[PDB]
Amino acid sequence: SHMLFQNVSIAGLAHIDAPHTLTSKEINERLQPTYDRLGIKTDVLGDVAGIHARRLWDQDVQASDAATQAARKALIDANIGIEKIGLLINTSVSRDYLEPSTASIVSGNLGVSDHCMTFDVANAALAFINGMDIAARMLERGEIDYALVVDGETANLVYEKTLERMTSPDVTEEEFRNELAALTLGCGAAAMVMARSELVPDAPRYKGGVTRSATEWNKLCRGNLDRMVTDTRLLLIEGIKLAQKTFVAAKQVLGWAVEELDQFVIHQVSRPHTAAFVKSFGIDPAKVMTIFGEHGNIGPASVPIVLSKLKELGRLKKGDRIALLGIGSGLNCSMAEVVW
Amino acid sequence: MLFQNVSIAGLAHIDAPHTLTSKEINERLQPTYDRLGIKTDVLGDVAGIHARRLWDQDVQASDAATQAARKALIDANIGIEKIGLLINTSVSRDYLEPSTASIVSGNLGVSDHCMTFDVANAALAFINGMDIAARMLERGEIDYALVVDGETANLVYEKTLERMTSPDVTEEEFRNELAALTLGCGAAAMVMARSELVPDAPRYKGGVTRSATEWNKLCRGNLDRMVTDTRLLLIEGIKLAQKTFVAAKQVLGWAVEELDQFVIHQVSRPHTAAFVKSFGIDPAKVMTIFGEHGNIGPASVPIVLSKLKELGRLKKGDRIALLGIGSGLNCSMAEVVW
Ligand SMILES: CCCCCCCCCCCCCC(=O)SCCNC(=O)CCNC(=O)[C@H](O)C(C)(C)COP(=O)(O)OP(=O)(O)OC[C@H]1O[C@@H](n2cnc3c(N)ncnc32)[C@H](O)[C@@H]1OP(=O)(O)O
Repeated sequence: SHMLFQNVSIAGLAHIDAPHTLTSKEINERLQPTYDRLGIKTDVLGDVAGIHARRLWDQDVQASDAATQAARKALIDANIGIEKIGLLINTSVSRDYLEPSTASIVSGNLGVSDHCMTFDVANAALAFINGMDIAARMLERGEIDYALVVDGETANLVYEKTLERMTSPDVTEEEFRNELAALTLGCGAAAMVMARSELVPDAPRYKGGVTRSATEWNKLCRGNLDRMVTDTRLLLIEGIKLAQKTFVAAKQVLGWAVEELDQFVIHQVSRPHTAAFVKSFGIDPAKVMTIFGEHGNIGPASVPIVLSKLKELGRLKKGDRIALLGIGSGLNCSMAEVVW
Repeated sequence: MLFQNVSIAGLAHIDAPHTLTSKEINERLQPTYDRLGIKTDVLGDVAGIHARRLWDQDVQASDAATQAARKALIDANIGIEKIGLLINTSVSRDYLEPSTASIVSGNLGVSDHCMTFDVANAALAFINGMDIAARMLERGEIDYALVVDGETANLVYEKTLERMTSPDVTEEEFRNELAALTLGCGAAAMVMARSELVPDAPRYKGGVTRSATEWNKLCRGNLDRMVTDTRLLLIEGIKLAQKTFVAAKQVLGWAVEELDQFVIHQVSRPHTAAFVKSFGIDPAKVMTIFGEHGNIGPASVPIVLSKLKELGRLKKGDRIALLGIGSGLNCSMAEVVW
C-alpha cells in the first residue's frame, strides 16, 4: 500500500475566476513615483516575477462567499445535492473571523444536515491537498459517502493597503522590497466533491502521496489580511532544496519517473521559481500549465483551480497520471497523484 | 468503527500568570454602570466568572502553544524526533500564513518528515484535531502526534474595556460585547500514540459529531473584539448539546450513571447548570474552572482533562466523556477510557 488511498475518487470539481482584472501596468502607474525615487528602472512585476495581471472580487465578497460559489458549482459537477455531504472542510488562507470557522459559514449558506462534520484547515498554499487527505481517510474507511473541500481567497485588502503603504512619501526601500510579493497574489476559488469509488466507478482516483517539511524557515513569508512580508530570494533557494527531498520520497512511495507522468499541477509563486523547479527535476514544460501570468498566486486554491482548468480545457484523458505538487510557506512540500 | 488502537501518551496545560478579577473590572466599568443605571454585577453574580488569567506582554499564541507542547512531550517521555504529526487547534493565531503549527514546530525542532497544519473550529477544534490525528495513527502513517493550543485574550480585554469606558457607549453595545469579558488565556497540548507503543496509557475511542451551522452568526471573534448574542446562543447551544448527547447514548452506549467524569466546554454558570439538569448529571462529576479562568476556548476541555490528570484523581477504567462545543454551531462528544 505504502499508505496510498484505496477507493477514493474525485466526483466533482470546479473553480471560480474573480471578475475584475487588475493589470501590472495599472499597478506600475501608481508605483512609478516610488520606483523613480528608489531608482528602480526594471519592471519587477511584469518582467522579473512574470505577472501581467491578477483578478479581484468586489469589496463585499468574503472568503465564505467565494467558497460557497465554488461549492455550489462543484455539487452540480458531481450531480449531487448538499444532503449527501457528510464532511465539509474549508482550506483557505483568507478567513471571515478567528471564530467561527469559515467552514461553518459556508455550511450554513449551503444548508448541510445536522450530521455534517465541518471545520477549517489552514496551512498556507498546501492546505487544499491536506484537506483532500483528511477527507480521503474518512472516505476510504467508509465513515461518509461524500465530502466537500472548499477554498475562496480574497486579496482585495492586501492590494488596497500595500499600494497605499508603498506609495507613501516615507516608504523605505526595505519595506518596499519586503512587501513587493504581495502584488503577485490573486483572488479566486475552488471546490471538490470527493466520494467512495463504489459510488462513482468512472471518476478519477486520488491516491494521495508524500509530504516533507523545513519548519526552521517559518519566518520567510508572513501574511495577514492587509499585509504580506516575504524573503523571495530565500524562499526560492530553500523551497527548491525541500522539493528535492520530497521528490526522492515521491519516487519511493509513488514510483514516480517524470517522463511517465502526463501532467504536473504545480503551485506557483513566480515565473522564475517555476522555471527553477522544472529545470531541477527535468520536467517537460509542455506538461506544466500556468495561470500565474494572468491570475497571479491564488494561495491554496491554485492547485485545484489549475486542475479544474485542465479538466475544462479537455487536456485530461482517462488513465492520465497527474502529479499535484507544491511548496507552501512553513516551509512544507507535498506531492500527490490522481489517476484520471 | 470506533478507534481501536489510539492512546493518549502525554498531556499538559499552562495557566496564564496574571489574574484580572471581575471586582477589578467592575471598578473600571463603574462610572459606565452609574450612567445607564446598571445595578447588577452580571459577571460575578450571573455568569459566575470571578476572575480570568492574562499573559505577559506580547506572548503569542505560538509561544503559549510551544510552552504546553514541551511539557506534554515530557509527560509522554518522548523527544520531539518521534512526532510525525503536529496540529495546532487554537482560535488565537499569529498570522493567516504560515500555520501557527509551523511556528510551534520550528520552535520545537520537529524533523523534516513531520507533517504540520492548523485546524480552526472555534472551541471544538481540539477534539477535531484529536480525531484527525487518531485516523492517521490507526492507519499506520505515524506513531506519535502532538495536538497543541494556546489562547490569548490580552488584546480583546484591552480593546473591549476601552470601548466600554468610552463616554459614548450605549447599553446595547455593552451587552453584545459582555461575553468577551468571560474569555481567558491558557494553553494545552496532548501527545497521542499507537496503543502498542504505550500499553498503560488511556485509550481514546472517538465519538459522534453533530452540527447546527444555521447559527454561525451568533458569536463572532477576532483578536481585538468579540460580539455575541448571549441569550440565543445559550438556548441553541444547549439544544445541539442535547441532540449530540442523544446520539452519543446510541453509538457509544452511554448512560449517565455509567460515566465517571464529564469534561465539558467551560462557558458559564448558567450554561453549565442548564446542560447538567437536562440529563440529571451529578455536578460533582463536572470539574469547572471558568470561575477563576473564564472561557479558554478550544483549550478548555484538554486543560480540564490535564488538571484532572495532575490531581491524581482518576483510576484505571474510569470512563471519561469529552463534551466539546463551539460557535458554528458544532458539537462533538467522545470517550476516553483511563
Ligand atoms: C457539550 C458542551 C456543554 C457546554 C455547556 C453549554 C454550552 C452552550 C453554549 C454554546 C456556545 C458555543 C461556544 C461558546 O462558548 S461562544 C461564547 C459564549 N459564551 C457566553 O455567552 C458567556 C457570557 N454569557 C453568559 O454567561 C450568560 O449568557 C449571561 C450571564 C450573560 C446571561 O445569563 P442568564 O441566563 O442568567 O441571563 P438572564 O437574562 O436570565 O439575566 C438577566 C440579568 O443578567 C443581565 N444580563 C444578561 N445578559 C447580559 C449581557 N449579554 N450583558 C449584560 N448584562 C446581561 C440582565 O441585564 C439582567 O440583569 P438584572 O435585570 O436582573 O439587572
